[PDB]
Order: sequence, then C-alpha cells, then structure tokens
Amino acid sequence: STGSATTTPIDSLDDAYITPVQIGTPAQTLNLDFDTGSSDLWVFSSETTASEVDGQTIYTPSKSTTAKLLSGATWSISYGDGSSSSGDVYTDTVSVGGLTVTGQAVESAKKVSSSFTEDSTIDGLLGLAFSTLNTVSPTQQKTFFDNAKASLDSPVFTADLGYHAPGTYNFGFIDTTAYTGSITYTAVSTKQGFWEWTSTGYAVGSGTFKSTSIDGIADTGTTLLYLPATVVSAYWAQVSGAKSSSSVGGYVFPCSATLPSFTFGVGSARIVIPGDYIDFGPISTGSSSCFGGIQSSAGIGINIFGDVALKAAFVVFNGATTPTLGFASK
Ligand SMILES: NCc1ccc(C(F)(F)F)cc1
Ligand SMILES: NCc1ccc(C(F)(F)F)cc1
Repeated sequence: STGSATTTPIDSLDDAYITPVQIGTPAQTLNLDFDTGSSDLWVFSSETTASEVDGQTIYTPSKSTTAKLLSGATWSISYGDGSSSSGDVYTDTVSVGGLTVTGQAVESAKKVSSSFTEDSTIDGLLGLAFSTLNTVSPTQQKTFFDNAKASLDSPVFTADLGYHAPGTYNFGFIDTTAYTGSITYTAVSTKQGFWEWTSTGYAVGSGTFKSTSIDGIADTGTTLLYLPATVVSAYWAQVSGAKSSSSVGGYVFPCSATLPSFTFGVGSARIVIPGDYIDFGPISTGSSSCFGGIQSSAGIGINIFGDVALKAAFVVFNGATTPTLGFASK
C-alpha cells in the first residue's frame, strides 16, 4: 500500500506545515504537524481544557465507532522549544492520503501549553521519529509509520516541503519525478531516537567548501536551521550589519540586505539553500531588523536540520532494518 498527502505552510514565513489526517469512523479530518523530531501522535480533543482551545479542530472520540480508550494509559511530552502537552490515549483508525492504519494510538490532549493554544492552524502533531521516543506510559506505543511499515510497498516516507508553497509527504514509494539528479544516501544513528546523521561540511555563498563533520537530526518539526556557533558566525559575517542580539535571541540583519546561500554536504553531494530561504522577516511589525533562519545550536545541545534546510531538498526517510536518509536536489 502507499499514501500521498499535500502539506501546506501555516503562514507566510513557512513557520510550520500542516497535513490533513483522517481519524475515526466516520472520518474526522484534522490538520496535523508532521514532526520527524518526535514520536507521539496527539490531537486537540473534546477532552482538552476549554480555555486552552482557540480555533483548533478537535477530535471527539465519543463520535467515533472505532475509538477505544486505552485503559490506564497517559502521555506527557515536552519539546525542545519549551512547549508541552499531556492527556490520555485512545486507539482508532488513522488514514493519511489513502494509507490506513487500524489501532493507531491517538493521544488525546487534556492540557496544552500556551504556544499550542495560540497556533489556531495546528490541530496536533504526528510524530515520525523512532518509536523509542514515544511517551505513552506504562505501555509505549508505536508511531503511524511503524504501524504502517509492514503493509507499505517500501518501508520509506519522503518529505518534499515547499518554499512559500504546498508540498508533499509520500508513504511507501519514492516519486522519481519529484527531484533532479540522484539521491545520495547517508547513514543514520537511532541511538537517541532521532533521524540523526552526519553532514560532511558547508559553504557560505560562493565561498570555499569546508570539509567538517556536523552531526545533527533531520527534523520537519523545527522551523530553522541550528548549527554550531563557528559555522553560524562564518555565515552571518558575510551579511553587512548582521549581529547576534541577546534581546531578540539570535542573529538579526538589516531587512535591506541580500542574503548569501548556504550549502551543506551529504556525502560527496551538496544541497544549496537559497539565501531567500534564510529571511524570516521583521522581528516585530514595521521593524527594519529581520530575523535570520540560521541560528546557533550552542544553547540546544544538538544540531537541527529543520525546515529551512529540508525544504531545499527532496528527503527520503528510509525505515529499513538499517535506516538511512536520502537527499536530492529539486
Ligand atoms: N521537532 C521535535 C523536536 C524538538 C526539539 C528537539 C531538541 F531540542 F531536543 F533537539 C528535538 C526534536
Ligand atoms: N518541534 C515540535 C513543535 C512543533 C510545533 C510547535 C508549535 F509551532 F506549535 F509551537 C512546537 C513544537
């Protein structure tokens, strides 16, 4: 079997991407944030504290003939940005773009942090990291991908995120019409539960490529590109007037500047991020200082190839018994 679904940016800055997902019988369609950096499928629901819901579409298990409460199971998650949510667990039928999984753990939010309440466009998250990170207790649950793996034609999914435009998540097949050239595959470590890999170096604009190993995770659920302080300083040094701002919390630059591209290495291949992808606009309405899409990972503890980097490529998440990541230009 295969599945294919369109994913759409939630705003004009590509801060996140939502993908419609059918849950329950009859279908309740929710727009979820597909997150390869986490492993919980959780939704706003009829159980969510009413004051904490502001425009989101909610899942109502009581209206689904296939929903079953998972007795005694709870979940609680904290994300690297300080957001958090928690609740109880149902099993139900979940379909993504024609691909159906029965008995998927659907985690019903009873409490969500303020950042989720304020994001009216995101109805929940669909985790696509490895199932060892799932937070359901006392019985850990599998991700949608892990549950679908056996019935997929190929145990893969692909992310084709658009720049200010819709894109595609495919499950079970690789669309050879969606990229140019060849796909370069690189080894993945699952030891931390992430799609963790090693980039072979970088270049700024038309500069010399610096060969150097950068270990990081491929994370569709993170907006920006977080890299070591040395790399990030080398990039922003090429932008006139750019500086790291403690009050703002990262590098900013004059909105009138033109940004250089950023290249990162995948084995012997190169993925080029156009400079326009790194512009995240004014720090406040009307400001002439703009926020940069490449920031330091120093305070985070791990390097993160977020949407800024991934949307410049066609990305294969190969969930074979030895997992790999594939990158191609597009
Ligand atoms: N997108 C999920 C996510 C968020 C944060 C992190 C961090 F901060 F731990 F790296 C990993 C994964
Ligand atoms: N990295 C996971 C994640 C994804 C989205 C959000 C947001 F945008 F809803 F705040 C927070 C955390």
